[PDB]
Amino acid sequence: MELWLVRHGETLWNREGRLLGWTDLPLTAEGEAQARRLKGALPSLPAFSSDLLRARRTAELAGFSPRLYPELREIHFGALEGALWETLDPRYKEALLRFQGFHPPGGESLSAFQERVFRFMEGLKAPAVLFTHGGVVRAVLRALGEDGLVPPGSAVAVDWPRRVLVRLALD
Repeated sequence: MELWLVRHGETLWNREGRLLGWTDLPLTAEGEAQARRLKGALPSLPAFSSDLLRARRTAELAGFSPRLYPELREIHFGALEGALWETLDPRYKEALLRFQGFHPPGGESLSAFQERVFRFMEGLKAPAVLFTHGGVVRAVLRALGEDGLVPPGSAVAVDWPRRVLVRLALD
């Protein structure tokens, strides 16, 4: 199934290097610029989006009117929301780098996050564009055996659950 995943435009915590999960930050001016550039660069397909502001706004500026699903939200970092990556306990750093065994207090475990994301994707019956988050795109790319890091406001098309089709980044 052809699915286009879009990482929302940048927020202040991208440059600041803070864990950004359910904290509902708005897009920066550049983030909105990134979203506008996606318009015309993404296929005209049904759209779905995380209900968090930064994702919804990216979808809007990109020219879509998505159906909202909390299932497309970034992982819930719990007590680690807003934590500087730099000062994160080594155990958490390793868990996030290896993408396994991560369960922050008051938040979601990586396994629960994956179950949520993959259950949502399995339910998609036709090609669509998904406005979502870095961790969601990462979960998908990693499951397809590739490095999951993509720039803010960029997209990746995949033939789910088989392979990555293309990565699209704009200057």
